[PDB]
Amino acid sequence: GIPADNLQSRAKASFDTRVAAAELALNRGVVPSFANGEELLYRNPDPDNTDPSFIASFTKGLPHDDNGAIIDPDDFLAFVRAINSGDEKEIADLTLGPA
Amino acid sequence: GIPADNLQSRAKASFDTRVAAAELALNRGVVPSFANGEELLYRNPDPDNTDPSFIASFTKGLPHDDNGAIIDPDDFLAFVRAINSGDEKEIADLTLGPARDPETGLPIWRSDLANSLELEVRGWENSSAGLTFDLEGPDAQSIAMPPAPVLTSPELVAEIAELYLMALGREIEFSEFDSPKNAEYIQFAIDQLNGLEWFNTPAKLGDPPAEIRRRRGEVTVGNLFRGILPGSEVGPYLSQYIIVGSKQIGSATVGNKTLVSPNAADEFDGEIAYGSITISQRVRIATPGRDFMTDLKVFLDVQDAADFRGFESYEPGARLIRTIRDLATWVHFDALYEAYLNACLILLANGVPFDPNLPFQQEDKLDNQDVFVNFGSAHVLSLVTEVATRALKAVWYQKFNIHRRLRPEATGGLISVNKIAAQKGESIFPEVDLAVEELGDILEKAEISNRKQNIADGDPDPDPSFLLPMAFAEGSPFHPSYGSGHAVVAGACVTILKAFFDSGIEIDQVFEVDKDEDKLVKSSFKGTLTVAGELNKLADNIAIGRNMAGVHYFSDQFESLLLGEQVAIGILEEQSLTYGENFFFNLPKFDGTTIQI
Amino acid sequence: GIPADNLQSRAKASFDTRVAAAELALNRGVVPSFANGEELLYRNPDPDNTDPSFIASFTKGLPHDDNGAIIDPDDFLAFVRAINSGDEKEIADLTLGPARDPETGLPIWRSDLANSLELEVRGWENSSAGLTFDLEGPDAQSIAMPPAPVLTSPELVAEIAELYLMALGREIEFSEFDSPKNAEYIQFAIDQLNGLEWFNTPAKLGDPPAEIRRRRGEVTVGNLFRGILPGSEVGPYLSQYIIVGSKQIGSATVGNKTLVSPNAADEFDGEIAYGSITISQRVRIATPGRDFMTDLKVFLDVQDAADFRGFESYEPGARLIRTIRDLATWVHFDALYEAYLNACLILLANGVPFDPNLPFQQEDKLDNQDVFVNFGSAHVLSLVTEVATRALKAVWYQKFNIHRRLRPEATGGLISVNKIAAQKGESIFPEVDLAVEELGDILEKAEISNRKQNIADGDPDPDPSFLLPMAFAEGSPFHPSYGSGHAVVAGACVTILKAFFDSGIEIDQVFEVDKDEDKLVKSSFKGTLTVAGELNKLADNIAIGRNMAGVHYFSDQFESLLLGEQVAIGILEEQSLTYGENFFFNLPKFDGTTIQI
Amino acid sequence: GIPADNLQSRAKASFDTRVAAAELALNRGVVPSFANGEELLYRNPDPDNTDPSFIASFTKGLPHDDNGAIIDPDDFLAFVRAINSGDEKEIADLTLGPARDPETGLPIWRSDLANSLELEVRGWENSSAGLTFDLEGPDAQSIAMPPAPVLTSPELVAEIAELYLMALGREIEFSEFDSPKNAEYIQFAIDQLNGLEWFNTPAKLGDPPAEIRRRRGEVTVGNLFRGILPGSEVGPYLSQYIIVGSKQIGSATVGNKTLVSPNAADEFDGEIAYGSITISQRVRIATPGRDFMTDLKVFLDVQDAADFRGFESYEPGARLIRTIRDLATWVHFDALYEAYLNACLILLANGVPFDPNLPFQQEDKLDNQDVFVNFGSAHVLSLVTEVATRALKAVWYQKFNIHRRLRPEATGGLISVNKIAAQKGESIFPEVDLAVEELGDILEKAEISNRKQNIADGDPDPDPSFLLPMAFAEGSPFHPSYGSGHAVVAGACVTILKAFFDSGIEIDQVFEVDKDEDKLVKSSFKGTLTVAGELNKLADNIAIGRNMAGVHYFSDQFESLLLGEQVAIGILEEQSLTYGENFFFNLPKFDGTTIQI
Amino acid sequence: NTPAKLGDPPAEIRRRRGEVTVGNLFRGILPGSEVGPYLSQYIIVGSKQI
Ligand SMILES: [Br-]
Ligand SMILES: [Br-]
Ligand SMILES: [Br-]
Ligand SMILES: [Br-]
Ligand SMILES: [Br-]
Ligand SMILES: [Br-]
Ligand SMILES: [Br-]
Ligand SMILES: [Br-]
Ligand SMILES: [Br-]
Ligand SMILES: [Br-]
Ligand SMILES: [Br-]
Ligand SMILES: [Br-]
Ligand SMILES: [Br-]
Ligand SMILES: [Br-]
Ligand SMILES: [Ca+2]
Ligand SMILES: [Ca+2]
Ligand SMILES: [Ca+2]
Ligand code: NA
Ligand code: NA
Ligand code: NA
Ligand code: NA
Ligand code: NA
Repeated sequence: GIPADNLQSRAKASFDTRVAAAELALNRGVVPSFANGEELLYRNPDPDNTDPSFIASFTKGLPHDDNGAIIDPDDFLAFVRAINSGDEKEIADLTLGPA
Repeated sequence: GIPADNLQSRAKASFDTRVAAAELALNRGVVPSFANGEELLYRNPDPDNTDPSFIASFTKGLPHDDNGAIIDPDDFLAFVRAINSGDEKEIADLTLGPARDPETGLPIWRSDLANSLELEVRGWENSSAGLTFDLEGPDAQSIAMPPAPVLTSPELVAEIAELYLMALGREIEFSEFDSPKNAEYIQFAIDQLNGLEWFNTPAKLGDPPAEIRRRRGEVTVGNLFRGILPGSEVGPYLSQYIIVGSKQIGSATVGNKTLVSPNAADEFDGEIAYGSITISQRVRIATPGRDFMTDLKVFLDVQDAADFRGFESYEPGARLIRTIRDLATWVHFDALYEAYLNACLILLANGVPFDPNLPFQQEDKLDNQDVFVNFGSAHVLSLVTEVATRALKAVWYQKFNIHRRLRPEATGGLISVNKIAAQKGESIFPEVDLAVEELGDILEKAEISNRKQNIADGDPDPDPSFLLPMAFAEGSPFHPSYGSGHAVVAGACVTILKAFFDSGIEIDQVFEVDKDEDKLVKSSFKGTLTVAGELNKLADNIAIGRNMAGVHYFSDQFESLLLGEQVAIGILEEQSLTYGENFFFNLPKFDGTTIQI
Repeated sequence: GIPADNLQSRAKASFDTRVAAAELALNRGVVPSFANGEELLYRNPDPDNTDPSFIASFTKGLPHDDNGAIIDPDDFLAFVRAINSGDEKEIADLTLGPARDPETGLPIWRSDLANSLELEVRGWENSSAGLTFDLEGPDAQSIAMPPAPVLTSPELVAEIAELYLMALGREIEFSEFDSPKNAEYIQFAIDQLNGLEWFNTPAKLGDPPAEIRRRRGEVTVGNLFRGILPGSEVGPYLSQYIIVGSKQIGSATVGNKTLVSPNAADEFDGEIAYGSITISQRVRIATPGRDFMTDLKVFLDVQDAADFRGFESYEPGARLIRTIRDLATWVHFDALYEAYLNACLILLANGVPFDPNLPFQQEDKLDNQDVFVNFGSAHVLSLVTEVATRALKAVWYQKFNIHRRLRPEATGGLISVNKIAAQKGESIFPEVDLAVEELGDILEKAEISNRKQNIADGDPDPDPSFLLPMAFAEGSPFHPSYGSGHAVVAGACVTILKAFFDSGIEIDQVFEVDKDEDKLVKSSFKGTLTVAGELNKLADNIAIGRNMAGVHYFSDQFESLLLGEQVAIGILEEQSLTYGENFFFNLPKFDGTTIQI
Repeated sequence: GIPADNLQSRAKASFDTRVAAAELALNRGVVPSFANGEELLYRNPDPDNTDPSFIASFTKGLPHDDNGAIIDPDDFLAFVRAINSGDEKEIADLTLGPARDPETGLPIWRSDLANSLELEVRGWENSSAGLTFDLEGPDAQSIAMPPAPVLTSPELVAEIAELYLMALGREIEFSEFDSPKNAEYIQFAIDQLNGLEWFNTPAKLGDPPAEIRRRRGEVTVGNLFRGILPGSEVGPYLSQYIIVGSKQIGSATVGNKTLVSPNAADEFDGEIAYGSITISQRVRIATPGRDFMTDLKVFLDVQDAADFRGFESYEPGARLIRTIRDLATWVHFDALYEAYLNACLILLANGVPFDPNLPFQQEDKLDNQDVFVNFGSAHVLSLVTEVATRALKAVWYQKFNIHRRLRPEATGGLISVNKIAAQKGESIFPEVDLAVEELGDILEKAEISNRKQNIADGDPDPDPSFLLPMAFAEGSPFHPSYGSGHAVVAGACVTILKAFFDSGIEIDQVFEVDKDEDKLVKSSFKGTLTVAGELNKLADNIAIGRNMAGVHYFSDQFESLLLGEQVAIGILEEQSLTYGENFFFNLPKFDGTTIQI
Repeated sequence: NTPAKLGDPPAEIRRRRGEVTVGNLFRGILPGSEVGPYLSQYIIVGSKQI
């Protein structure tokens, strides 16, 4: 018999087209993103303090000291957790602005 | 063990999200689309000829006889085959334009004008776009528009009457609908329409539900030439979003301080703040009183694909939309979603709140979160524009693959040829006998108007012509009448905006264009308009603008608006699967109900 | 309806999680591994012979001729087949060791020493472990090490020169690299290496990227015999984690009260608190100046599988690592992940914080949660150890199934045989002509050193020998050179520790071993070291320790470190699917970039 | 055609292997876990109060009243909700610690000591680790521990009696259990336990099978304070692997020659050869006779989360485990799998053969293959450590999500409060009336002991206290009693070692700690010990060490050992799919049967 | 004033800039940006009109 394709319904063709596009995107694979290493490199200069300073990270909105360094490293660490979660309550629980 | 979900890779979650949206679309199911039965109904009148005539189908581009009927039924049957196939070679094999000279290859036109301009043919605009799939939203073919009115129906007589009255009223200023100087013509229009069964008699039980929904009642100065979307019939004819400018850069509230733009007055002189630059609402001015396709030979050449695009003249300058013709000019060249993007820019500049059921809309001291890419300006700017092509594919399927309804110019051609023949005691195109019989007074006015045009165009003693005068030299675009690209995009785009903004916000000050000068004036309207009402009115303005140009009928526009609303709703529903936040869009639909998506 | 997820049984969620991790690993794809082309390049010099010689391949255990070339190429070809099959019978059918005595059944060795001990053969160590699958992490065969340096390359000449200089420098104390008494030898080493193209000329555009990454420049006292991981070249040679002890039980802060261990000083005398017991950093002391396999007959016996394991002598007692030889002793017997478990125990005892991007790392008054099984001490103690065998399977695949690179002792054997033959006007092993030509000054020192050793071993007038002296009586383990088990495990384990701890924490006080006594002293280093830097340096210490013993080349170690880092990263990525918490590991990689997993 | 298998890519084979292991785990099915019914049984005694009291549940950290009962039942109900959810915000929203001062935020403690130290709170240790999945082994929730003993049961009376006798015997030396100087106390302990129904009456048909398996009979000096794993009741109390050192580097057989380490005597003085360095078996010495939480206010502060960790004092130096207290100190700080890794290192150093059913265990002249990454030292070193966290997740699910059994200190608190109230003719905590009634003689000794402690701690005339004296200042860890992290890891790790080694090997020389000096002496034991028996005894030593500290009951330990054995067996079974070789592990189980995996 | 060196990250090599001139001052490096006037025609010119 002569090799052939078959028709299907328009609705199934539309579905299959959308899946085929999703499959094309999936089959591209993914690549990691690497940061420049500063976030945990730079440290609070206080000798009795084991915290990063986050001075080279975006911390606009978190409360800063008179030098422009964030006051509480937990504020930035919580901001990072909220970034990765997206949860609205978690976002609303962050510290924004000064006293 | 405690019931649980499992994580998977981000890439698999993205894939599964996309498949889930496709599955959602598939599981809506599909509906058929039914045509009105005219395509094989009307037959060649010659006794020895069996063939359909296709006189009520869009055949612009196929070669026509001296009466406006296609010469060879195979040309239309081949066109329909090409529409359903989409194959480029098959399209290129069609017959387009009139007979060509064998030696030179030139198309030989009927009109001295078309021959003297050495016009070539123009071709169909994406005659198979209705085959194209899309990565989002309802597939073009999954949804339907109902059968178009038939040429013998009260609805069509009413529609074509309305279009002739719009054509003959093109120099009327919106702000002067109720003025003494226009009373004779305005009352004539109102009385003529009120004399027609469609408007003066209600639908009856058992009529098609689509007819019941779109049927209009008593014509008044307040509803003359208006649409029927909720909001369009309240307040001034033109939406605020097509005449007003916006708040300008430099006007702001900063804490407890109010700053005022040095350019603040521009808001009330039709300037939209467009980023840091501006859009002017003032439209180019087509030559008053100049209409087209009023001569039968020129008309037939246009029906035979003569490319008259770009032939209009204009007066210098620009003005806020003033006359019916100006709204026709506006919709001749508007860039797709232009009206709605412009409304969106006004709403954004004016600080109109987004829909409060979206996330993060509270003061930032409460939610710690402002909006931009999702649920803010960038999001609505992309969404309002992206729906347009999805809506177009759906209406293209209705236009070409289902209904193939003739454009109003072609109906006017049948009417003119019929009436001219009847005056010599001959019956041609009896399909439009009812329209000819009922619209005598209007057609007499068109005859006088056309004679003046034909004289102006250089014919000192023209043959009588009852053609529908066109605002555009080329008449309609090169695609069928039902539905409309403009109206489907209007329906989709204003659906997006009503959902995205808090569209129950009331408008503070209502303007109209001044009767005497090219400026805005405070309206005397006493009442409240809302953002949603003015967006619906904007959609009706763009859609009816096409009717005022002579290129669509009322039913094309209304049914297209509903189709676009469906497309936008389906896109919002499928996109709902892509977000992690807890929210929905509140959408007030054209039917007065609300859907939460 | 509102989009949703559904629950399923815990058992199905566990299954689906494991499959999702397998799918993540599969979807990484795989890469090929390319060998350097030597295996079929070098040919038996016999004119009437169409066989490869396999002289640059690991053939330890197969019977060799008096020059160190295998006698029968089929023995190696069968070994390769058995490596790829893994079948136990096929392995047992291989030829291992030399001809045996009919009466006693014992191997007949070349050396009086091996015969007098009646040594038996030792066999290959899991020659098919590279076929083994694993329930977690990248499959052994999915990743690659690049082609090894070839015997004719500037890179190899540089590597083998370095190993001879390390062997001849085994009695130099780390603390005295810059001391006047060592200046003649240290400057000789530096000048000899700076005289070699690899170190004195940069890579050129178009060279393999792996060569560009691992190529070294000017040799200095500050970088002599060091690795190139970031951190290894700053501060003292030895990582703090291989010489310092830890805080001891009884030192603690309880609210505002400080308690001090009665044995607090043990921290500064090399005692790690290991639970409530201790680990001593003091290493057993191999007899100074005694090296092995400096006689050709003993060398060939070892190449023919003679089992000299356990033959070394030691001085009484133990000391903090003092000499180059002591670091070789350290890596002769270390238990797998030992160095890194010990570092982890120091970090835990000293209270170094965990990575702050893990959950629950705040004061408990804020988060109500302390850490142990997840994100605390128990978690890191299992993770640092479990990665080791996954890393070993990957490097075993490279060692046996891909590259089969000869160990440094075998390269030293080719050099010695070549040079001895050349002195009699014969060419043997021209493949190493460049090394012989360029390393004359070093080889002259080795010749003198070997004569002294051979005399000490009881030969009053030994033949000249230019063999690379081995720190271990048996020389290398019974598996190929490229890569290294020690270095791959180092790479995987320090990757875990840098990710799990806050490895940006700075070291407060830096120590070194005293020049005069077996004790720690404060370093004169002026600068800042970090936990990550000192963990990288620890990895480089264990890896280069193998080189200083004579059993690996620089490239084996560096490329193995990179392979181990990939194995640990993959395990962390796959394990990320098993947790419900919102967190990630921040990992500073060997290339200076950070990955968040 | 001949039936056949087909090859597929390596990557697909790896994927399919991992899925097959997940399928194997899934197809084992799951079992439910049943609690003992106490959680909603015991009610608030106040007549006008309906609520459960939760007095028999772990509530350490929640605020307690002056009797040790939680103040607000919602605090425990919320804790249970957070345990089952794992959400970090929900955990951080719990109530932890006592009421805080509104102005300063300080927790206000009951005890002058806690206030003077300015102690803060400590939080629960991974209260939702029982939700975590794992890439290998039985899922945490797939397996079960049986209901814990109830406070009114003969079993619990016996358990708590035993713990008080251990506490009061903390200064007894293991080597002097049968010494005249200890006869009065040892005979008191034996007679007191033999006076209790649990020990003096057998189980009866129809009792739960778990009770039948773990029930103990007549107490003797030979079984006093011992476990019941096979091997634990034969020979000296302490496993050889927690007191002996190992063969040292330099002791070796090389062909026909025996070499002797210059450090050989270190084997018999508690030094394990740890690679080329050493571990000392000598434990830090907690201050003799100093116990904790003997004062009710300090006890309640600890129940209210006061962080006393690190408060102990120590004598200088270290010694081989000598007294009951020393075993408690050993298990206070041991690093996870420490005991078992140390046993593994002894077995490796001593050359104990691997299980002979593994591949390649013959002399290499026969099999041409030595072992390392698979079936050799590196393999067992990773396997013994990796099982620990998988076992912990399983026991954490039992601890927090299922049973939430109160720790022994809390039972001692109920007993003390009850007895004090009964002396004033009031009934408080009648749930422990049986224990109070039966353990009078023991409680009188505790009262005297506690008064001396309370005087030493600075209270010149303390209130009577019958609290269970704790070896640790903070008492138990911040997680429930049933099961035990130490015991589950012991069960998993010794299961691995018994399977991996030839654990029927008999021990040649048996040692104990000398009665007079800190040294080993040859035991007088006449009989044979095996590696398996001494590994089981090691597990029982670590597990009972926790009981001797006051932080677990007998049933917690035994049931945890069984749970760990299941986890290790499941990991071995799933890993069996990853190898190409023909072999199995022979595992002698705790029940005396053998499984071949 | 110094070029990238062999072994530098490829992303650095691609985006590294050389000698500054009036012709490239404050410009980007997309192809086309460094030829002709600073501002694109599309941000200053109008279009053909109706
Ligand atoms: Br369909
Ligand atoms: Br694809
Ligand atoms: Br992914
Ligand atoms: Br669906
Ligand atoms: Br359109
Ligand atoms: Br809807
Ligand atoms: Br289940
Ligand atoms: Br994946
Ligand atoms: Br290794
Ligand atoms: Br990576
Ligand atoms: Br593959
Ligand atoms: Br199965
Ligand atoms: Br534990
Ligand atoms: Br079993
Ligand atoms: Ca907001
Ligand atoms: Ca915490
Ligand atoms: Ca063997
Ligand atoms: Na705007
Ligand atoms: Na609305
Ligand atoms: Na770090
Ligand atoms: Na050992
Ligand atoms: Na056994």
